[PDB]
Amino acid sequence: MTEYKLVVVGACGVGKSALTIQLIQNHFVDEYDPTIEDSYRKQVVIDGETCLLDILDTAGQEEYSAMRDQYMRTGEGFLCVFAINNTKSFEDIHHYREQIKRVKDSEDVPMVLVGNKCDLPSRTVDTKQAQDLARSYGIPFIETSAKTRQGVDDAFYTLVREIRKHKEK
Ligand SMILES: Nc1nc2c(ncn2[C@@H]2O[C@H](COP(=O)(O)OP(=O)(O)O)[C@@H](O)[C@H]2O)c(=O)[nH]1
Ligand SMILES: [Mg+2]
Repeated sequence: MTEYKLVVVGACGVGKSALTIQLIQNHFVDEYDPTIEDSYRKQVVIDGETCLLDILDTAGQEEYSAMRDQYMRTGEGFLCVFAINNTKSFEDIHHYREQIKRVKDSEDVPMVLVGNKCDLPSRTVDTKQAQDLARSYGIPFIETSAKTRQGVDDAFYTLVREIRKHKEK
């Protein structure tokens, strides 16, 4: 019955939908419309706690900006995703970090930084660069592949653990 409201954000094409569908349905989707924004739910056990994950797979601009503000305010934790072969997507993390803090009007928002597509040979963002950014934010960094499932549970479960740490204070 404890529910965690998770929000997946990041530039178009980084694997937000693929990561979410891998977590929920345990398969890799080759093709999922980049413009579809939807929420998914699943019951999981995390550190012995049976809980419900309610995950919003975001798709960018909204019909009205109030819709963006609404999901950022109600969201409890944010998975900030870039792709390791797309430097622009890594640079865009700065924008998402700032915008979420701005809407929530808080310095302390549970977040995890995710470098997806680590199964690919092409890499433009080395691990050190991403670790340096995560260190500056004081948040965890996890490399994932939605295709092989590497790191997928860890990314989402770590985010839940970050929410728990925020709530106990
Ligand atoms: N090789 C590989 N491809 C991926 C991975 N994650 C996503 N993709 C592919 O990257 C493209 C964009 O993924 P998508 O989930 O639609 O990204 P979104 O726009 O962030 O929702 C799709 O063609 C996916 O098949 C991954 O971890 N490895
Ligand atoms: Mg998508």
